[PDB]
Amino acid sequence: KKVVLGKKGDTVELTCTASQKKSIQFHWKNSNQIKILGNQGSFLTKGPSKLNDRADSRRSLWDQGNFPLIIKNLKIEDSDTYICEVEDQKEEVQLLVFGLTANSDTHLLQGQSLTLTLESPPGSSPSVQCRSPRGKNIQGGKTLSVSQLELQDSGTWTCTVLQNQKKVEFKIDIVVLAFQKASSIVYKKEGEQVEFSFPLAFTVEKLTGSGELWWQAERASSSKSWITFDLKNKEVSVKRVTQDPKLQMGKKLPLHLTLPQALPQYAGSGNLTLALEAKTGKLHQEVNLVVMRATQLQKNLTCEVWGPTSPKLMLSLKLENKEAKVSKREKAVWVLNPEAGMWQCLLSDSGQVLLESNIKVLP
Repeated sequence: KKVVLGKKGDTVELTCTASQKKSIQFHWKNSNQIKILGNQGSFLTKGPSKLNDRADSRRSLWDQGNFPLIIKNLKIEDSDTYICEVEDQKEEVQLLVFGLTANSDTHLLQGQSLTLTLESPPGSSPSVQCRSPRGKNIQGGKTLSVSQLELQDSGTWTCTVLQNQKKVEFKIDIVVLAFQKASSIVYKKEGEQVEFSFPLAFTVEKLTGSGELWWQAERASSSKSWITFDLKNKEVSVKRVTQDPKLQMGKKLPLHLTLPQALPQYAGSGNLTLALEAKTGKLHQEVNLVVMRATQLQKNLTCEVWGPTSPKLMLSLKLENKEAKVSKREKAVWVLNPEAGMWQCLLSDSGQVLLESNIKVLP
């Protein structure tokens, strides 16, 4: 018969009319033959039933035949078969409520799984299809949880509680705190003042964040090298540490790990780990720096590219004028005996030029 679904604490309207359309007697009673609410002229009445003061009918709509049932603050335990005994007939209506919920709530950072358990009348079965704000029609049973949340899954989902040829949608909000880049990479040359940048997505919240960047300098296993920073709103500040090079950091939220001069030993990988809270987690985003050094020994020259280079790349040295004075696949090529010209050292891969460092020859 009439199988209408509802949401916890939400409300729902049970229909009930009939022909004759005039203000006539009617009475809503549940399968327990208890009278939810009834009438006696304009005077609307209710019953001893647990539903009591949360049930209501529209007296205005009464004149037009409806003897509607409005249940406010939906108690899960409202799931029953109500009957609207109108003028010589009975309307059977089963109202099955539901309640989609995530327990892992407040301040979700990356990865930290999301769980969606469901409430339902003891004896009926739901199915949940949680459509994401972006893609993935993730679905499950009386429970379905999202694995490790990745940025783009931030927003407003739309899980659907299917039950019967009826279905009830649910709007749960899930925002993933977290970076807008995986492996940032900067190609510079012995000297060029290096800059780095890793952005987020605004947010507020109380006492919330600090971490640090770790670096694996090439060859210089001399690790434990780092810089530590504490953040609060659009305020950032180095906790302490740095040392080694003169890395400067900003006072402003859009973080700029600055490297005064791109000296050769400052090449390698790095992980910038961020970790805030309310209900913590720790973000990560990769960092890498390469350096090129074009320098003529004496009357003879050489150039070299340090850092994270690919075994796919090439290096080349030519005097610009003419073609390849020396082409190769490595990080320390040499060109003995150069001729006058403003020479260009070239680092690439496939074709598009990566690193370019100019230098002249004398005689």
